[PDB]
Amino acid sequence: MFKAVLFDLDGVITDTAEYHFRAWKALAEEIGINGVDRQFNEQLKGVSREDSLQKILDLADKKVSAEEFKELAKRKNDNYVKMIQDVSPADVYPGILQLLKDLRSNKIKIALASASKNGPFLLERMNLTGYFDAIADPAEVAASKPAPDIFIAAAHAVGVAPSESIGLEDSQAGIQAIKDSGALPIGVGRPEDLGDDIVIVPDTSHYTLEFLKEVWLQK
Ligand SMILES: [Mg+2]
Repeated sequence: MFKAVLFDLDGVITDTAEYHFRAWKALAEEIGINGVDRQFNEQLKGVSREDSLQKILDLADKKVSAEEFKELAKRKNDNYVKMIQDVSPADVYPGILQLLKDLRSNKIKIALASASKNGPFLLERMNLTGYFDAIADPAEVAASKPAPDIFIAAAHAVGVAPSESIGLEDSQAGIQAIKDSGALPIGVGRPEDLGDDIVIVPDTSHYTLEFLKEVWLQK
């Protein structure tokens, strides 16, 4: 059987998309840039903090120093961290808590493979820390997704090779990172975004222990 499951956070366990949006909108209002509405915010999902800020500045052809750029990015992050104080167990995606319970009762290892600097905090707020055997520290990896580094670290941290593991992801870059690690990917989303050479489910309610076992069998 597989010996471990390697979880992304955003888009698999939960999301904090409403909070990132309110933070960028508040920042744009403060500095007087029109146009940061829900539809525009779709261009910021999956994009780095610094690329997101540049896209906002480009709405007004605005030019800033390195020091001003750093301060704006810090203000947005400060507001984002204040707002995620209200994350709770209600924010866990459908199916995820049952999957965690079933993996733990079958002695299958569980690891977080997320780029979030707030990963341990968010798991504590959702009451999930007791299910996790390890959290890969994104500060200690050399390269981000689609590089495999974070998935290799997550598997190693629970004492397995990536070839013994399943990885769960909602992004094309994450799926590529899983493939290149040697783990088996199962995506959540649609093949237009994720590829059509991997198994995909439409939402997280479909991630059950029996479905993972069927996928591993067919491989
Ligand atoms: Mg994700």
